[PDB]
Amino acid sequence: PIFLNVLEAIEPGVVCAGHDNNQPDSFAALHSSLNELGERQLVHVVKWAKALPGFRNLHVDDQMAVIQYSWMGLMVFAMGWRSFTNVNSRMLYFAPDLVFNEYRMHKSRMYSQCVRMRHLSQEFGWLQITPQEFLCMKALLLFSIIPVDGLKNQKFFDELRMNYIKELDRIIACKRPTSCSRRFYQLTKLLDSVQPIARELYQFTFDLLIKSHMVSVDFPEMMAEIISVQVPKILSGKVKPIYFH
Ligand SMILES: C[C@]12CCC(=O)C[C@@H]1CC[C@@H]1[C@@H]2CC[C@]2(C)[C@@H](O)CC[C@@H]12
Repeated sequence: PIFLNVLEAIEPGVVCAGHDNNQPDSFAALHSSLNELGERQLVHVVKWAKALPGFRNLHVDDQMAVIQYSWMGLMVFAMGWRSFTNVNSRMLYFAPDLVFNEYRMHKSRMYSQCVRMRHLSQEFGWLQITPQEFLCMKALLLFSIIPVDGLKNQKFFDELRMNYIKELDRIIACKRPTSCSRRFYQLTKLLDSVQPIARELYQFTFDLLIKSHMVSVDFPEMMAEIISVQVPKILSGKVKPIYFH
């Protein structure tokens, strides 16, 4: 099972946010820690992506592009899995030192987005997603958002994305024909549901970056760069998700 061997081998370990839990749960402290966690997780997402089967087949400029458009969906999907496995999904397990309860959901002023993230987390339980399904679904999320004008070499991207869809298909077929088809429908519907959630968070973090000097929220360098250079291409419609349905 070469493909799943690789996905297990490269899956990132635990990342802490560095949050001071003795602080009061203020809007500023909570988002400053979420932003630091994003910066820390971005390092791991880059190293993970570059180690995926076939990823180096992409043009080098397309490699950075797909990471810089897919990161929010990748990290929210992984956080949903962490939450499902660690607290059976009624708190958001952003990190071992940054677990959101309903109070922090409210204080962060992103309660409705947290509710949608919690619903995504719960789907791992409702659908009884296996670790292998999770790993292959998360890899596919890296290949699920691109510029409407295409990448520098779109042909190799389309081929790579095709191959990851095939791997998802194999994972479903190894498990068990009408059940295979039902499962693939369920998993592709689940994958589609990540992008609307990521879009809402992209809108929220963009607005927060613009007003960050007035609400006392710190943005690390890579986050500030990606959210001002790449995220607005998503929000203005220059970069769009690839949906199954
Ligand atoms: C990706 C992160 C951080 C990593 C994670 O586990 C998911 C979580 C989802 C919300 C993001 C957060 C990074 C910082 C953001 C973008 C804040 O600015 C607003 C929403 C936060």
